[PDB]
This record gives sequence, structure tokens and C-alpha cells, in this order.
Amino acid sequence: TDNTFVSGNCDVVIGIVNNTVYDPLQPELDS
Amino acid sequence: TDNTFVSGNCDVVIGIVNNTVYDPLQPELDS
Repeated sequence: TDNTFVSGNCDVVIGIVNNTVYDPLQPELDS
Repeated sequence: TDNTFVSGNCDVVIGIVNNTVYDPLQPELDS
């Protein structure tokens, strides 16, 4: 999440693809 | 916070205004 920013939506962006984005907060808070 | 940075205080900056700054960790911490 620190290497990218959220904007728009996946239904308008051209050439968008599907994958996973690592969130460092989840492993740290759940541990 | 990700879109801004902390420096100085509110008594030095001229023309500063008061508003709430969103914290991305707030929803995660409460979860």
C-alpha cells in the first residue's frame, strides 16, 4: 500500500489486472 | 497522514485552519 495509491475504480481504468496487494498492517496487528 | 507530514505547530503557521485528518490505522486498530 505504501508503494501505490488508490484512485478511481477498476471498471474505468484501461488495462487493469487482478492480483494481491500486501498490507503490512494485517500481519503485525494479528500477531 | 500518508498524504501530509508533521512539522512545526499551529501557532507558527499563518492562515492555518482546523480540520480532522483521517488515520488509515484507526479502522484497523479497532478491528
